Amino acid sequence: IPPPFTAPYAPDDAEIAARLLPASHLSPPQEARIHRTATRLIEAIRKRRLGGVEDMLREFALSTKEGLALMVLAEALLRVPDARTADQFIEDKLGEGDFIHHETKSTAFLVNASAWALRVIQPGETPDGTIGRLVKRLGAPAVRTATRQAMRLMGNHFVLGETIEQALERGKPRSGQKTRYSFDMLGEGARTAADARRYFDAYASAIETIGKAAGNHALPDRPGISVKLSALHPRFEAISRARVMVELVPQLLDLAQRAKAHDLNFTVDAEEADRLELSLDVIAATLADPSLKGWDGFGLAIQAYQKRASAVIDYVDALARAHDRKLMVRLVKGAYWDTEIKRAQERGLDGYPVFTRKAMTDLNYVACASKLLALRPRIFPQFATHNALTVATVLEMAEGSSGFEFQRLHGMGEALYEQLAKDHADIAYRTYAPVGSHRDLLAYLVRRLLENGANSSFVAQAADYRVPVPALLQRPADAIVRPQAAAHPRIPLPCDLFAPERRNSRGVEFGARTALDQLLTDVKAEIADATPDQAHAAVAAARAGFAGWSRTPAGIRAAALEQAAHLLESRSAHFIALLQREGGKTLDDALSELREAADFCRYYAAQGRKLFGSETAMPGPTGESNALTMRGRGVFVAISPWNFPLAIFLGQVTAALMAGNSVVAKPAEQTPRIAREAVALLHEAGIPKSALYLVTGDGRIGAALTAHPDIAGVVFTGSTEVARSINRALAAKDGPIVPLIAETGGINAMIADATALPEQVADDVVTSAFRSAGQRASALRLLFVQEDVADRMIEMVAGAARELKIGDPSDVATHVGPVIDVEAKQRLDAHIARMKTEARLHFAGPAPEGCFVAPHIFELTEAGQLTEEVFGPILHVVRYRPENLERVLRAIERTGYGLTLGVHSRIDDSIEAIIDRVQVGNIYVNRNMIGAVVGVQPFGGNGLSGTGPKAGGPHYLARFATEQTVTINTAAA
Amino acid sequence: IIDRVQVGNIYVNRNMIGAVVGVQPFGGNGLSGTGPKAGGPHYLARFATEQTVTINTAAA
Ligand SMILES: Cc1cc2c(cc1C)N(C[C@H](O)[C@H](O)[C@H](O)COP(=O)(O)OP(=O)(O)OC[C@H]1O[C@@H](n3cnc4c(N)ncnc43)[C@H](O)[C@@H]1O)c1[nH]c(=O)[nH]c(=O)c1N2
Ligand code: PRO
Ligand code: PRO
Ligand code: PRO
Ligand code: PRO
Ligand code: PRO
Ligand code: PRO
Repeated sequence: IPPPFTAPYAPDDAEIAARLLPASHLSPPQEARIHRTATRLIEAIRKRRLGGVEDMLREFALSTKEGLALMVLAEALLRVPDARTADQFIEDKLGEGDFIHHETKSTAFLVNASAWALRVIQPGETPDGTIGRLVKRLGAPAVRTATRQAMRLMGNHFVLGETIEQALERGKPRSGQKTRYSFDMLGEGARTAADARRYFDAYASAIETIGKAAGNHALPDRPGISVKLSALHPRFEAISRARVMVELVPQLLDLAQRAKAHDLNFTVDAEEADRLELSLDVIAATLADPSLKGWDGFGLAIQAYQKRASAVIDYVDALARAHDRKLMVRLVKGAYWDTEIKRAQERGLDGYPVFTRKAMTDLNYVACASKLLALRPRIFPQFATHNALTVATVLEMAEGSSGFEFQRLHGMGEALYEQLAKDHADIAYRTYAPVGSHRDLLAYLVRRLLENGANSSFVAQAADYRVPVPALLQRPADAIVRPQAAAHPRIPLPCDLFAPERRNSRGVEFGARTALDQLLTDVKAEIADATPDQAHAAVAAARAGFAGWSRTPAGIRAAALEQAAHLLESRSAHFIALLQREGGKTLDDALSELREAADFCRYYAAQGRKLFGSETAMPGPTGESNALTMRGRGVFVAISPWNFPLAIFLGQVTAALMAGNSVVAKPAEQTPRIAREAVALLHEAGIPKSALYLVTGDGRIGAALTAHPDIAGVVFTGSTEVARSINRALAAKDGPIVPLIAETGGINAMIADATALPEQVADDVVTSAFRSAGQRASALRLLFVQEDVADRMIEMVAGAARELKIGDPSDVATHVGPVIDVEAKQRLDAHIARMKTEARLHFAGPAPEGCFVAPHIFELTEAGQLTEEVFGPILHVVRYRPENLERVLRAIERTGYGLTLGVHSRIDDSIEAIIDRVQVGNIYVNRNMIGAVVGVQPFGGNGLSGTGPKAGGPHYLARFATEQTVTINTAAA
Repeated sequence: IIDRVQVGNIYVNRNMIGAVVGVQPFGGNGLSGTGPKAGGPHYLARFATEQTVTINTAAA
């Protein structure tokens, strides 16, 4: 038995290309046969009458969003009982008006079949929505034609139903016949326990349907089924490995046994790169069961676009050797390329787990295919591709043998593989059809549309007559030529995302067991109050250090911040441990705050050089110079919260310091130890002792600091009430009117309409409301959801919220740590008890013994029932009618807050109408509302949410400074 | 003198009056006021509030 798979996550592309490039060399007569095969295949592709997705996209010059909208509308129209009824609709209503209504209803239909029944259309309606913009661009008649073509595609290439039973009934062959295709089951990412059971039953149900229609031939000439591990477990993630191995393995085994009893091909699909190791763990434990001996149909997909692909092949082979099994192994290039790039950047990884040049994937795919062909007969390879060149090359390397197959998706590669079958009679290819229910269509269509709409896609190019046939025949090695060119030149490494402005902080990929274990190990390996006199002395000492710090050159202040960033990341294990023990933060939140703290230092340093590093020359008359500068104001008092006790503490403090002010810093009572370490670190990084003082204690000590007549400003993050009293104590003084910078939370809403993917809304609602136990100023408090999808969305949020593990934040599996202290928990439980008597309850999770509040979900009759920011894991939901979006926006305006706002919608015109109407500081569209990144999402809002300027943005530092104009009459010279 | 004082408008070897818009941004600190300087590049922003719009474009 091989040890648990653990290859390097993102090794260097050049070293890989240095081996693959010389080894790709094929002999001249080999390459000529490849050229001819692929030419004949492409000529058949260009024969041209069954259309495809890519054909529809190209014909009407549709974006992927527009393709999606029409295919969803098409699916809804196909399920209207009377075809003549759908035709009347297409002619008389579609494109005439009600554009957003048609897009909303047809999408709601996928989760709520009763949502749509076929109002009346007034003429002259402004064409908005995805459909309306399509009508303005192409004209209503072309939209009707494109919709009719989408209906043919949806009916011919998908096997769908309102439930899996209906899909399987529709995809059933005539009694006594074998199915002419294998089942690529729709379904991914269970969000709820019921989801995981439902997909399990769909798979078991599908295995019986194809089992009964399987023929009398032996493998490989029998139908197959494809399943996703993420569909079978609601927290399929590396940090939940322990429950995954206990719960998922028996499930996958049960389905594998049912597959074996019909002698089927049973294939585990390959998903995102951070699930690779977990999937192999689950697959290894499942294959190990002796009940699966004597059956040759078990297998998995392997993604060639991963640098680890070749090692996965070795691992799978040693598995088959160790258990004396035969496996069927599918080689694909990979369906998640864009996701892997984005994820690596967001996560600050030291590289990409995938190649970044298409030819490198194509090169690695052929190398992996050659490796798999040599592992026959123990490995039966399945080459799933619609690339005529890839097919031609793989066929040549097999040298005319058997013991393998090609694979395609229904609606793609048909002309390719028919021609291959004509020219080489012994070639087998497996055709999969997508099979599933409407509630799984949207998520699937999104991914399918990305590959078909891609410019680099082979099937898209081989069908565009503008692309000459010889262009599609360039061999991958000839496009790369040299190893140093393996990486794509226009995609920086995550560490270079902000170059040359500044460096980026490093993150950790939790789906790489070596990385997660090293971090867990490092972290495991790791104050009297101030009298009013000592706080008074602190101001006086900061006041005395101001002059020298103010006149220290900006580049030296900036160097100190950059060295502070260096020390934070070098000592990340220490601060993470402090964030877990003192802050109560889970490991993902602690790492993220540590990164944010370093990001604040480097960002304010770079801004600091631009702003205070040199003077701005003003135009003016000759004989006279005019120069504008900015300089420190004096002593800033910085008051910081307990919920970001390191990053907001350091953002506020280093901003004031960078602008040339000395600082007296008063941390939250609950988290002084992290603040002491941070202050000590800034001193060590070069902040003079006289420029920065820490004063710990109560709100009376915070009041004494902000009431002190010698301070030049206050930077404060906390509650509205305390900011007002600070503001009043400042206004009460007879001295100068000094700046107050305040961020004071929000009652943050999210608006989700029926065009949004309900499983993405659910993910983002669960994250935004319950991550960090809701102890974030940015957290989602109030979800507005359109009534046609409200039931499904609320139930999915509740089921997902139920799978959150609440407990000790040091345990790797914890999703929800404790709230900060007993007093906070008491405030939250009081609001929970009040909401139970006042509003509908949807979920009240079980809290472990101790200082914990569990996720809660309440539904309100009106938004007005929620009158306070409640700083915990407590979501409130209002369902609304689409014609009442104005009442939603008025409710959001009525709270007086304006920090974050989430918008989930496919419809650009709706998104824009919301953005135009609200004043909220941070609007997040089709993603969660939390974790603003320094210099990426400048963070902060208005109204009762605070004053600005936004932290982590280009207007922040100036507010800590005052301007100076120097005008010199130079005429004497 | 310039290094020592915090005064908003320093006029060297000329009179101290008649600031020109966009040439001598006018305004100071302490009991002379809050800023930002009138007729300079930091004035208009203070009358405004910032907005960040973050769109997950990956669906496209
Ligand atoms: C029967 C069957 C079953 C499956 C799959 C396909 C089929 C036919 N796939 C999908 C597969 O991985 C792939 O996305 C499509 O088949 C298209 O790839 P081709 O070889 O057809 O075409 P094509 O040759 O046009 O290749 C496209 C691929 O190149 C890669 N690519 C594009 N740009 C790149 C760049 N700049 N740098 C590096 N690489 C780049 C991407 O992987 C992209 O998908 C899959 N996928 C998966 O991840 N898990 C799975 O289990 C399956 N299962
Ligand atoms: O996609 C993932 O890996 C995690 C698992 C549950 C939610 N997101
Ligand atoms: O905004 C804050 O940081 C505190 C925490 C609970 C209430 N206000
Ligand atoms: O964006 C977030 O979630 C936190 C809250 C204050 C700023 N950063
Ligand atoms: O406090 C402010 O807003 C001014 C504007 C420019 C410099 N500081
Ligand atoms: O510069 C001056 O003389 C006047 C005083 C206020 C602004 N303009
Ligand atoms: O009051 C201020 O200074 C903020 C900063 C940019 C817009 N207004």
